[PDB]
Amino acid sequence: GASKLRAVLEKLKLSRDDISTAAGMVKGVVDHLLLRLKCDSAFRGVGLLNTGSYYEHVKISAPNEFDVMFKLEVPRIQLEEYSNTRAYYFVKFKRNPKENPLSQFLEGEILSASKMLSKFRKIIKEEINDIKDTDVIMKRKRGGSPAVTLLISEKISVDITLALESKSSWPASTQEGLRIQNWLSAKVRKQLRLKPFYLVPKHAKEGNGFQEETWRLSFSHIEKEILNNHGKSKTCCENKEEKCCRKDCLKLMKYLLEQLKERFKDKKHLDKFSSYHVKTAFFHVCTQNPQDSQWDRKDLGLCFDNCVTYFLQCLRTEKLENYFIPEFNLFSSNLIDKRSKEFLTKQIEYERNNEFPVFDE
Ligand SMILES: CCCc1cc(=O)n2nc(NCc3cc(-c4ccncc4)ccc3Cl)nc2[nH]1
Ligand SMILES: [Zn+2]
Repeated sequence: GASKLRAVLEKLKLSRDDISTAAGMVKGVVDHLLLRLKCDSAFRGVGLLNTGSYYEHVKISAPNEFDVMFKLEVPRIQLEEYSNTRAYYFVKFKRNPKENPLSQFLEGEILSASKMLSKFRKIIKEEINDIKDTDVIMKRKRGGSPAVTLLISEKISVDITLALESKSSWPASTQEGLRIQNWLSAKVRKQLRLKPFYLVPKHAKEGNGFQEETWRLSFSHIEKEILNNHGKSKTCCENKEEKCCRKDCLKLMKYLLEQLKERFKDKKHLDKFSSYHVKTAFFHVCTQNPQDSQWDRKDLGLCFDNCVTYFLQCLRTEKLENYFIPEFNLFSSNLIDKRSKEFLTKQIEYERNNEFPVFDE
């Protein structure tokens, strides 16, 4: 229970404090790459997404695996939804009397993620080789991923993702999403929806089996802003008497899935689940339990159980709405077959019934 879950959280804290030297190395490589990329005519306006914060850790049990997002603003973007999939869009340009450098990535009237990533990757590979103050290598592209992956010092890996930034209003598919009014208030929802949105290249293994040049909506800056300002109280987690366990529960949900994917990495059944699914379910639980008193630190075990049982319910009913785009069902059988969700249900039920053996040291 709570005492065991606390021990888990404490062990993961230890490894995070150690990797600050690794973060220093990552930041040094990323800053060199941005300086070089900004010299290119097509990537002139590239920059860090979450400029203050280099890097996230997608995988909490892999402290030496870093994730960084670059953003590239494209003004006057014209988006064309793909086959009413709600999440995937062709990117087109508006009126064309002025041509600009990004047109070198056009395929017809459509902005090609392939072409853009090819030049992106080529510049990084060149510049990585021209670095000599630290040993960094570029890893070969895996069949699906659009990310550029660097390996630093034999054990630090960095996934770099290039996102397009649009400063216009969010696409209409988001209009009924981000249902935070009863938790964080309607005016915070309005404020958040005034920020830009992002488009990222999709995986090859992602989508309808074609290699169409569609882009996927991305709201990772919104996820980050909410987690850093997450209470109903404006002073949640800013004093002794207002320490909640929201972030802890999310960490534990991520770690649960990571451990189970590892325990079963021989089989194929868990390959389609990722932190994305656990994060989505967590945010729904925050919507469902908006009071800070529902997240008291003393109740860590009960709050974590709440997150687990909600996730189990989503698996069993095969319904998990995207937090921003409610019509997109992460758990549709078009995306994950029923037997895979049934298998994960079985494993999470086993863990819950046995006080989570997959956690203990
Ligand atoms: C705060 C809740 C978690 C969250 C963070 C975030 O950054 N985003 N970004 C979107 N964009 C919409 C979208 C994304 C994907 C997707 C497919 C594959 N790998 C990732 C994402 C599939 C369908 C849809 Cl509709 N959703 C989210 N949720
Ligand atoms: Zn808090």
